[PDB]
Amino acid sequence: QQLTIEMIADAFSYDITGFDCGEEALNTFLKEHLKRQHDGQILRGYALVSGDTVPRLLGYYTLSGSCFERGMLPSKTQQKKIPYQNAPSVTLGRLAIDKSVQGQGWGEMLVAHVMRVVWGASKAVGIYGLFVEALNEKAKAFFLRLGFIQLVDENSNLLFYPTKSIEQLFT
Amino acid sequence: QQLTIEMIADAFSYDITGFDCGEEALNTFLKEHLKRQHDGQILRGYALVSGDTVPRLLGYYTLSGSCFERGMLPSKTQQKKIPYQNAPSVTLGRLAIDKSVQGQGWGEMLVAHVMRVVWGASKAVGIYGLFVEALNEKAKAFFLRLGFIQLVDENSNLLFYPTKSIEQLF
Ligand SMILES: CC(=O)SCCNC(=O)CCNC(=O)[C@H](O)C(C)(C)COP(=O)(O)OP(=O)(O)OC[C@H]1O[C@@H](n2cnc3c(N)ncnc32)[C@H](O)[C@@H]1OP(=O)(O)O
Ligand SMILES: CC(=O)SCCNC(=O)CCNC(=O)[C@H](O)C(C)(C)COP(=O)(O)OP(=O)(O)OC[C@H]1O[C@@H](n2cnc3c(N)ncnc32)[C@H](O)[C@@H]1OP(=O)(O)O
Repeated sequence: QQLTIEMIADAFSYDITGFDCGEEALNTFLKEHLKRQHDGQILRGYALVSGDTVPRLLGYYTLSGSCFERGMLPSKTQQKKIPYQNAPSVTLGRLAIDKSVQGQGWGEMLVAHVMRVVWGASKAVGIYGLFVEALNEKAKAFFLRLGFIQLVDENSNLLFYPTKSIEQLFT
Repeated sequence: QQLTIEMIADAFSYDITGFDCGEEALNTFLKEHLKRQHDGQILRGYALVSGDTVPRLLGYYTLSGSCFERGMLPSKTQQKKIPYQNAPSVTLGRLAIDKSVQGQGWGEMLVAHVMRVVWGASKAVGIYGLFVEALNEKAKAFFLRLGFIQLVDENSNLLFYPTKSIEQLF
């Protein structure tokens, strides 16, 4: 499957009929809100797409600028380096892969693409890392295996991947 | 141009000894904290610099990713377009010009550069506009005069410039 990742095109001429990641909220979001919030500067959207005449959308993700409370950091050493109430961040608002193509590493590949975008962004604007709220335990284990660190307590869904680690990816 | 704007270089070999914008907190921050928070990915810093062998720094600013309460926006209609409690933003943490070159448009020129950077950033990551807390009434009038919007109430120092306005500039 020769799939490619792109920012969602202005025309949004994707074939999304039948898209189902197995979580209805993210299926509905793709259909109703992705493009409008992208054009409204609430998020920016990226799509994993096929090479058909009308490219089919097989996955997508969204990024928004954010910040989060310094106290959520597990390392009190890192906390002492943040001289303000909040640490700056980018939030992975949503990530979803279509059922037809799950379990092959496409989810992993989208996260790698996220990392490169956030890395580029971190050079121009202060971004201490990538923040994500795991939607459920299945998603949480997914992010933990990719190396995300746990914020707050051991049963919180708030995870974080530091820019310091992102830059190590692209040396 | 006589002075040029750049992201602060990794070596930070700028001559900052004589810098004085007239607010001691912003002078002290330049000297003690700017470069280390830039390297710490807390902010990214940009400087207005001369062309001497050791470049002299005549101004600087910092940008950090952020978000802010949707309720801050004055227009209840605009609030309905933001489907969450917080709107994504970039914060202008600091902006300062050395007194020797204040009143010549350099502050305005730095803000324009800010907007250009924020505009580029908004293409890749969702950013609803540029957030700033004015340090004092003098700074507040400066940003209002460049077209920033008053958030909360007429007596708050929280101001905002929407990406929608930035796009019209560019
Ligand atoms: C903010 C949020 O919470 S986003 C929430 C995430 N999204 C959702 O919950 C919606 C529904 N879920 C999904 O869309 C998907 O399940 C996702 C995005 C969470 C995971 O996407 P997937 O493509 O299934 O993940 P990915 O295939 O990268 O996971 C690795 C698995 O693929 C297998 N795999 C096969 N080939 C490869 C490869 N080349 N590289 C890596 N992994 C591979 C591994 O065996 C591994 O299996 P295991 O995890 O069962 O041990
Ligand atoms: C988050 C923060 O950093 S807010 C803190 C702001 N920084 C400071 O207070 C530090 C000390 N001050 C400074 O460094 C500078 O005085 C600044 C940044 C506030 C202003 O920069 P300057 O270079 O002096 O301003 P510049 O000459 O570019 O002014 C451009 C325009 O703004 C206007 N302006 C500037 N200050 C004011 C003011 N206090 N009231 C009204 N208008 C003003 C000017 O009149 C000019 O408009 P015009 O061209 O139509 O006449």
